[PDB]
Amino acid sequence: TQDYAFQPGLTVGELLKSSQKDWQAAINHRFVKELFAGTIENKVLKDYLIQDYHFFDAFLSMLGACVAHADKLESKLRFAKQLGFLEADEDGYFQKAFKELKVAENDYLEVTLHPVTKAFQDLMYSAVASSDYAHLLVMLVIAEGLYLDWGSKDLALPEVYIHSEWINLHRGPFFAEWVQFLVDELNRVGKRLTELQQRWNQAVALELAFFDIGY
Amino acid sequence: QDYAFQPGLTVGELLKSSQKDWQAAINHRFVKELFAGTIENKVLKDYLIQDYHFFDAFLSMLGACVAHADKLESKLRFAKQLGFLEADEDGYFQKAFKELKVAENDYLEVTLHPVTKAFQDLMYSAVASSDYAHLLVMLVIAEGLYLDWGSKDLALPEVYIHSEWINLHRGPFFAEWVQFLVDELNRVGKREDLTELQQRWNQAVALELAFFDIGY
Ligand SMILES: [Mg+2]
Repeated sequence: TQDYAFQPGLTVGELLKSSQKDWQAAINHRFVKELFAGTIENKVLKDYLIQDYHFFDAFLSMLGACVAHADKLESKLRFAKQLGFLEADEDGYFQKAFKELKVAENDYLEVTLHPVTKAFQDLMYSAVASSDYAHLLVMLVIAEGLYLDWGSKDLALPEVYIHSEWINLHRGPFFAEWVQFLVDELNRVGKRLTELQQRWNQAVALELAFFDIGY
Repeated sequence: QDYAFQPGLTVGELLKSSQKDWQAAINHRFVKELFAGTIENKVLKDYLIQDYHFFDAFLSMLGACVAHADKLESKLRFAKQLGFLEADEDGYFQKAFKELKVAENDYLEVTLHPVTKAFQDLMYSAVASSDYAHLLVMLVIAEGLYLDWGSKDLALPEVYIHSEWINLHRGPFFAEWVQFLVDELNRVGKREDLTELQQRWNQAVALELAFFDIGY
């Protein structure tokens, strides 16, 4: 009975039941509230974005592994489209945000990885190493679906670019239809759930933990 | 031998042993007839149907490079090319199949030519290796050999289905992409398994040559 910004369907609907407390805590996190308000401190957003750019590095790799291992050309093409979008608009945002926050290249590329970032990369790269489209989709449905869920909150957008654009990259019809594609794909291939569910639960917990990094 | 790209050290070495096949491929009847606008619809159709299955595995290799490259800047460049391919190259295939009256089932659900199958096996073994250098061998050949014929000093043909296949493998954007792939193979290749990279390299050039015979 929990409503989400996407339509979970069968397998994703099942997977979601065990992660509800963490999922709701993540989308209602102080980070999200302060980002929408425009009140989030620069030092908090900066620390989050530096770590998130390392998440982004592994996230790109998971998308690439889906192009590599998906079973349908139509699906490979959709991942390819998303990769093009991410290189233009999302990497463009990171570059602009780092410039605004006065972070030199070496200080966003050559970083101490927070333990949560390290845990996430390990889990993301084990999905890559599995060469298993369903394991990759678990990670991606969570990363993108949970971000759509907070991104689509009914709160007025903040004024400053570094705030509004991070919301906008995770909101609106294009991103919503992308998330529904990922969900549809996990439902298609998932109807296989113990190891998928254990991965799912851990990844939702890490999404929640990630929002505390900057605080 | 001159090439449309700058081979550098490792790629320059790898090219030595595939020269006969490389030169035969870039001067193949297919290329000649495509530039001249004389290629028969049947020939181009049969090539494109098989090449769309090459394209399927080709996308997968680019994806595997996003997965396994050692630098974020490189991952991003592969991501940018994947976006280009989904828009402009898949767009061309769809338009070409419409023009050539090939229904979706008749380009998706078809008999793979023995050369197409051999190429897919070699491409998927590069994916399975998770080894950026092996993937780059395949891509430097696929893209660099196509730049080499695409950049011939000839005016483009009149008809869209001819000109656009050349266009997709010609010009500064594609040339810079090829040079990026060559630069990356030189960077990561400079390897205790040069023999194995060479074996893969020679076989892929041979299959590029054989692929042009499919439509004939
Ligand atoms: Mg607001």
